[PDB]
Amino acid sequence: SLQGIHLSDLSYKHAILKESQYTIKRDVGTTTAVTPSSLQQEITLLCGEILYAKHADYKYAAEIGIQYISTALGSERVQQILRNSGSEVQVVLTRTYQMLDIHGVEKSWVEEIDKEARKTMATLLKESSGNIPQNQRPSAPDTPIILLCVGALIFTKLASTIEVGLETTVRRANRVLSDALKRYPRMDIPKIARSFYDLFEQKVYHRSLFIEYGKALGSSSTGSKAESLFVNIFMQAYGAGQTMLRWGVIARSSNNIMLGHVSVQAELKQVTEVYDLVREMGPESGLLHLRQSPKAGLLSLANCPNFASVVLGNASGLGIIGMYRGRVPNTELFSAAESYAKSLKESNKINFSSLGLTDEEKEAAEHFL
Amino acid sequence: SLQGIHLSDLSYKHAILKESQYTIKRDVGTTTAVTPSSLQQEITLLCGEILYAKHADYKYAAEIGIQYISTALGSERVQQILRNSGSEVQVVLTRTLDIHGVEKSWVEEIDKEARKTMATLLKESSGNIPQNQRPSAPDTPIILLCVGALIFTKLASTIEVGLETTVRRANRVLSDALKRYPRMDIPKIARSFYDLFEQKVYHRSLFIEYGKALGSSSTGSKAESLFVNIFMQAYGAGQTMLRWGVIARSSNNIMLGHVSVQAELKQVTEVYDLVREMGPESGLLHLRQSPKAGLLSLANCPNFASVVLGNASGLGIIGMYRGRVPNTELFSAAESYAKSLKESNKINFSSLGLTDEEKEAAEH
RNA sequence: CCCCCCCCCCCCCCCCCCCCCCCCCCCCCCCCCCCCCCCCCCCCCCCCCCCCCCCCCCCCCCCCCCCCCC
Repeated sequence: SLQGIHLSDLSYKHAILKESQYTIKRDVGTTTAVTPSSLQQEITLLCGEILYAKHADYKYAAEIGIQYISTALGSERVQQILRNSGSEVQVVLTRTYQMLDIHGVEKSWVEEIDKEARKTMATLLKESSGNIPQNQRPSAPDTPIILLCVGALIFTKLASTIEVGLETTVRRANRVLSDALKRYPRMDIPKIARSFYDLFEQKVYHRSLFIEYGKALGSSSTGSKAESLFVNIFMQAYGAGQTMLRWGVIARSSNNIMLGHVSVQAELKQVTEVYDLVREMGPESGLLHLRQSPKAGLLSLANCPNFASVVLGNASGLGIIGMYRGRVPNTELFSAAESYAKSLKESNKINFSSLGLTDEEKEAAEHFL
Repeated sequence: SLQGIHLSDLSYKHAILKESQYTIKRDVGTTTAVTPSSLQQEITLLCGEILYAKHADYKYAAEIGIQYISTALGSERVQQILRNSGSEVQVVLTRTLDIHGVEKSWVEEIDKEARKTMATLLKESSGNIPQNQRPSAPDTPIILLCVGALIFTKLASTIEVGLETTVRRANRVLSDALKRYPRMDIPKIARSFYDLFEQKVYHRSLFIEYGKALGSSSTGSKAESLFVNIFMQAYGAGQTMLRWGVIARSSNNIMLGHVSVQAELKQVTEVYDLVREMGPESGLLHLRQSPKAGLLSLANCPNFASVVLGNASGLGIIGMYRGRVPNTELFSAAESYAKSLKESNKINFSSLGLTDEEKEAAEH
């Protein structure tokens, strides 16, 4: 009889963030550098110069990477993207003086990077006995992609500390950019990665510009070996800040008996509401946290603390949890879910139900001692 | 009920790589040689010259092959293909042969050396060299490209691995071509092609378009029909894991029923469903060096991968596959079952659908 | 013929609200084997054979309807 006692709050919460017919015009006076498509070779060389020699300062390293994206996406198509990201920022087309005059980037810095690289080229060409192959020169076309791959690794760990990201970036860069490091052993991964964190934090609109480069690159027929790596780093970044929802499906897949607890059963409708909002938002739902979108956070499992406890317990038991700081509301439920998952982890079973074999093939399978 | 706990992440992952309304313009200043259709006979002769004599350097051998493709596809239709591959590279029409990027010195060397070999041999042959042995034979560019096709198949592995495979197979496959042009240096020609496919990435999809185009024609050459057949064995590029996955199902490996493997079912399904979502281009994704590729990775399902590999090992297919084995335990088990399966002979009188007078005689 | 009674409606009470709480935070490139396809045999046809053929107009009876009351 007691039906009708129900509020679909989370859907309404989202519905209100669509009703805004009015659009925000933030970053009113702001100006950022854009490079026309025509200067792609010049910016490619500059990218290579950053990797090629051990430089004094890697401040603008990230802005140079964005400048390659600019050439790749569009002379002026970039302004469109930035305007549409919500930022009313204006663009400034970088010129030549032969060198590059990038807006916001100190002329002194550009000259330093070039000077230092030429010095290193001269030292090495004397040793090599005038023999430096194409693949080791700052002129190699994949050098901007290599630069951006360090940015891609810091992009993945934008969800945590400026610090945490640098660890992960360095560790993975060693395995991932293995061969790039062989040709440019002078690339200072930590300083380059720091420039990218600083950039993504200050110029928030460059987060969605990076996403658009990724989206665009992901579409092309033929990609570079370096390009195909970039997108693959970018993909591992999809479940950004939603680690809890993905571990939630893992808890269901593990068939953790704690998901059947009466206190957890009570939170079912809230949990369902969150997963149904993901479907309501579609593909953009995943990269919401990555874009630093204010909309994000509606995908919080704060409303269901007992469920979160079980999900984390299950993750701990299976040995996935690692260094996740996520608070555990119900310590009791966590420990229980953990125990079951640990017992599950070790136990070996065979579903002859799933296989769908003849009971003459299922007969022979039993014979396996 | 506990059912709304589902994320179709892999589909969304792909869906995001379609939403890009903006297009990448890479290779901004780049220039590559194209040969107009009109010069097909001249480039045919040059191809034959590479095979006919033992040359000092086989650097541009691959670029010459691409130049024949250029004549075959279109005087200027080639620019369209390259532009549409994602590369904004510009083309340069080769004049009278003065091929763009190819040293005039090299062209002259190849010609000079071939004429020298023709003169030496014509003295021995007593002025008698049949058409089929001359660099002028029309199938010489196809022969050249077939060496390229073999290195195209092994673009998934080392520059090295590919050369082994290329040489081995070329001996059996290009058996008769080698009889007429015994001077063709398969390893140097194959090296030129690896270098080319690695440097000029847009030529990978140009090669694919030649293959696609050749595959369509009503009448092909004996050499042409070979080229496509090499190109076909290249379809399951980098997806060896998914194809061995169907083999594990066909073998009815009981390890696919393991609880830990059963847990990964939804991820595995998601990958095979993405193949269907992408359709025919799905296969050659890895071959094109497409950034899109890699979404077809079975990294998300390590226990399944372990079983698939175990099954392959047991059946004796695995060969020289370096693919990492996450669950050594599951692998060994799947391997044991597959080895027992391999030897065992059984008959499904259920499948055959015989009369129980034919099924009577079969027991005998 | 039908129809034939009775008949306004309303009329109390009553503000709403008042707690708590940012979210997030782990890990992770992918790839990697083998492999040209084909290959046998094979003209088809071959006979017989016009169908049709009988008989047979149908029709043929009887019958206005309506008719009360209100």
